[PDB]
Amino acid sequence: QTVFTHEQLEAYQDCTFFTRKEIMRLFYRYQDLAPQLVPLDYTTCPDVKVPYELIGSMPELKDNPFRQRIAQVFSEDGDGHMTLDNFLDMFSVMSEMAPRDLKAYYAFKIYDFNNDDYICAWDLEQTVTKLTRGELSAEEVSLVCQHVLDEADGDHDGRLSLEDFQNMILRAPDFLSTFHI
Amino acid sequence: QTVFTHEQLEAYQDCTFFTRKEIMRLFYRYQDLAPQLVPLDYTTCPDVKVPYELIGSMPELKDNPFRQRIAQVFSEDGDGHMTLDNFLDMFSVMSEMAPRDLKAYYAFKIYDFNNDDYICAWDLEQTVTKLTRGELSAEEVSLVCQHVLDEADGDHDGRLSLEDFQNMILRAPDFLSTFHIRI
Ligand SMILES: [Ca+2]
Ligand SMILES: [Ca+2]
Ligand SMILES: [Ca+2]
Ligand SMILES: [Ca+2]
Ligand SMILES: [Ca+2]
Ligand SMILES: [Ca+2]
Ligand SMILES: [Ca+2]
Ligand SMILES: [Ca+2]
Ligand SMILES: [Ca+2]
Ligand SMILES: [Ca+2]
Ligand SMILES: [Ca+2]
Repeated sequence: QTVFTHEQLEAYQDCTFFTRKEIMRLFYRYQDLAPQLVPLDYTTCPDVKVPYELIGSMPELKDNPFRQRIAQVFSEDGDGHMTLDNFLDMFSVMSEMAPRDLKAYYAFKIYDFNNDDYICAWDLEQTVTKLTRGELSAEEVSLVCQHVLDEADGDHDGRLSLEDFQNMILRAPDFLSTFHI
Repeated sequence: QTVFTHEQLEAYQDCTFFTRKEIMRLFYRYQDLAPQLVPLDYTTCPDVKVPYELIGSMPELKDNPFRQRIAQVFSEDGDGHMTLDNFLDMFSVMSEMAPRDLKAYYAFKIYDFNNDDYICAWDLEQTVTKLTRGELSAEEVSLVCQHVLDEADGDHDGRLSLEDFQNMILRAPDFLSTFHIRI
């Protein structure tokens, strides 16, 4: 391994859910996104960002309806252009090892399309339309979002706080997760 | 390849979601588990089971908290010891090609631990405890199970029918589905 110093690999393992072997694999994925831009020596702490377009188009994200928001939220400046640090943070949260309540924390940030710390009916409608791939009628999307609010809006102000949202997820385990390899 | 007749491979391609070639390669995986137990000629339909202990050690299952229940449900006799047909059926349902409505049916079967056709509060507790993998306290699991029942139990008999379970899954979006990305 000639990319990082021992210390900086220990730090990545300390601040993500990944093993050293996983950090190395993901580094090479990141470098391969923009091979004429990303250097192969990170021991000098280069300041490098891969443009959003080359992140969102990667195989693991290109079909995710929230790829732009995901990259924005994890990017250093909120514009989707990502350092290696940002990239590893993103995939650490997306990994199998991340607790569900932690995924729910970042999902809130991603679905809060206007970054006002609430998921309102408009944020919900955008989210549900995206999640459902545009196959529901705008009229039916709106009705689904009404249902979610009636269930989860604990203080009846018509919108979901972070706590509203995380507790909704907590009460809804992923019963179909068993039947996947 | 002298493992199967043309008609056997056609029947497997029909009933599973796999191609003939994928069936052959799944056979290699089954035979690999117990290579002096599983014969190479299946044209006579030999009666052979691979023990649960070998099934549950597969990578597809060894880290799945429900591996015992999965093997039990797909096994011919409910003990986790699997014929080739059981093995193919299991992988077919677990495959990406399997419709979500079919995965939901088998999820219900697996979570119905005592096979009495309902998910009661005890089944649900065992299920949610396994799905949350220690992330929740026992107290939190109980509170979640009571909520799940209260919201999904259509006829308020205190248990989930297959209809109740199906409607629950259909009722709301998986808000975290877009946050499971392996690399
Ligand atoms: Ca390439
Ligand atoms: Ca908002
Ligand atoms: Ca609220
Ligand atoms: Ca078929
Ligand atoms: Ca072997
Ligand atoms: Ca039962
Ligand atoms: Ca699990
Ligand atoms: Ca009730
Ligand atoms: Ca309700
Ligand atoms: Ca019921
Ligand atoms: Ca009652």
